[PDB]
Amino acid sequence: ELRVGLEESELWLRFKELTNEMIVTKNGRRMFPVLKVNVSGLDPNAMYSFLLDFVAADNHRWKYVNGEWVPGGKPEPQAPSCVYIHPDSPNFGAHWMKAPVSFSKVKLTNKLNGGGQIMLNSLHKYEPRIHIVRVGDPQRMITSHCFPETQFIAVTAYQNEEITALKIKYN
Ligand SMILES: Nc1cccc(OCc2ccccc2)c1
Repeated sequence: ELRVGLEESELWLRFKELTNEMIVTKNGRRMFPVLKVNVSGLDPNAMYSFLLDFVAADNHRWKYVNGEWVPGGKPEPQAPSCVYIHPDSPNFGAHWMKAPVSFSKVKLTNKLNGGGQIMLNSLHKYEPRIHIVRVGDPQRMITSHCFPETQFIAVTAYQNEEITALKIKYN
């Protein structure tokens, strides 16, 4: 069976218990923690690309009020479709399965300023999603995988000082 497992799930859960936050900037900011997954059950002989996108979690935005995240208003129109292609793509099943797949270079932004960045709306919640795309396939068969442990709110600045401290502790 195809199995995609989240790496460092206990680390993600430490951030999720606080409500995770990722900084967005004009020029784009890398994530901490980094999304990394282990993969088994691909065809080692076949070629695949790995894609990452971010799914909006809510029909509303969020606000940090008195140390609590609470619903913060109606949402902005959805961010444009942004897909990140894992730079090892395309590659053999054997390549993807031999070591965890790390999305360490993806950049989150709040301005369409190019550079293969992901545009996100500030104070909106997102959930990372990985797609495995088989190459040379007439059926164009693509598997998707959500990681609920990795949900976060996009912010221009950290709201929760416990998140600021965690980011420094573990990074
Ligand atoms: N791509 C793939 C390869 C081998 C087994 C496989 O499991 C069948 C399946 C699992 C989960 C959702 C839908 C279908 C999927």
